[PDB]
Amino acid sequence: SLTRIDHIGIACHDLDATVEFYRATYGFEVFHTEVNEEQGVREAMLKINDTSDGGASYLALLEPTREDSAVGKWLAKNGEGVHHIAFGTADVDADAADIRDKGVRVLYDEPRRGSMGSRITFLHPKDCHGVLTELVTSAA
Amino acid sequence: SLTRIDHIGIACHDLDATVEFYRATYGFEVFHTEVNEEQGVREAMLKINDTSDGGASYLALLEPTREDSAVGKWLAKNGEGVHHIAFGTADVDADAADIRDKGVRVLYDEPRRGSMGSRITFLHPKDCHGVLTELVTSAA
Ligand SMILES: CC(C(=O)SCCNC(=O)CCNC(=O)[C@H](O)C(C)(C)COP(=O)(O)OP(=O)(O)OC[C@H]1O[C@@H](n2cnc3c(N)ncnc32)[C@H](O)[C@@H]1OP(=O)(O)O)=[N+]([O-])[O-]
Ligand SMILES: CC(C(=O)SCCNC(=O)CCNC(=O)[C@H](O)C(C)(C)COP(=O)(O)OP(=O)(O)OC[C@H]1O[C@@H](n2cnc3c(N)ncnc32)[C@H](O)[C@@H]1OP(=O)(O)O)=[N+]([O-])[O-]
Ligand SMILES: [Co+2]
Ligand SMILES: [Co+2]
Repeated sequence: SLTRIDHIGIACHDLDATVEFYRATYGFEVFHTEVNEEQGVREAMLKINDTSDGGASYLALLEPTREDSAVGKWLAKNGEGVHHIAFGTADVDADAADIRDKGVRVLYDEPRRGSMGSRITFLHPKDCHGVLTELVTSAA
Repeated sequence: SLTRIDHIGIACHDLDATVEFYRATYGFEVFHTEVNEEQGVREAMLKINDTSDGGASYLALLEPTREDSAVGKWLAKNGEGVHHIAFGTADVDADAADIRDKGVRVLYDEPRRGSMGSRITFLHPKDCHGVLTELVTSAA
């Protein structure tokens, strides 16, 4: 089952400038920074709080590594802003299989690598009332 | 200081249908339901997790009460999807005054009523890299 908000994915043109905006305005600091060449993003995770399921909630700031990527395509069309929401689970494989069985489009056959060794999948936004929705299991 | 993700504001055309989608797909149940005639919304809050600052993280599903509202204007232009993100604080008045002093546009002179007796204000999206950003203090 989905037991937390894991993160909010926020697309930006300039990761360093957007990271500085969050630090200067809210005092949020960088927890981790990772490039995912498969997904085509450079990511900075800012930890906001721990959660009651033992995990944490982050802002995931995302700059595209290339125009030909989910995030580069999205920024060109929409401008900077919220790109996706992510829910955490102890078993992304099980929860993804259960959602697939309800007729919601799951974008991967098997969960893929996300940041900090996590395993992730996505649900099609047109099946989720316009919200690109990620499911996350932490490596721990 | 901002100590949690308080909620994700998600705009929808039909609150009851979108509430049912979240229940049926993820098992999330309705924590509260409130109409805010000032803001022009009918809201359902779905609690996802408790947080390390003593608060909680919700999905706030929002259907417009009228076309002439922040959310009715937004849905007409953008379709269903994420409308805003909200951060929690023990002192929205203090934190809003500090952000005003950095030159980020605060939309209210004084925090206004949000759901469940909360006090809220908003930061202009064009000052926050495209994210409409709410600050929330719970009534408790
Ligand atoms: C590393 C990691 C991350 O989270 S990095 C995140 C970057 N990765 C991804 O986005 C991968 C999954 N995303 C996707 O495949 C794309 O978002 C979607 C499902 C494929 C869309 O694929 P498409 O090839 O169709 O692109 P397209 O723009 O045509 O999208 C088709 C339709 O989906 C809508 N759409 C696309 N992106 C969307 C988004 N981010 N939110 C809402 N709607 C979206 C879009 O508006 C269009 O509908 P519309 O005609 O009514 O406007 N991590 O650690 O968690
Ligand atoms: C009850 C409660 C709730 O949260 S209910 C939430 C509903 N309330 C609100 O949204 C009130 C605060 N919102 C606002 O005042 C509006 O979102 C904004 C700041 C005023 C925009 O006001 P405007 O009169 O200018 O409308 P307008 O569409 O012209 O907005 C002007 C610019 O802001 C952008 N914008 C508007 N809404 C946006 C949003 N939700 N996210 C991102 N950008 C947005 C929009 O794209 C446009 O830029 P663009 O030209 O590049 O596209 N609670 O308990 O927490
Ligand atoms: Co993500
Ligand atoms: Co709100």
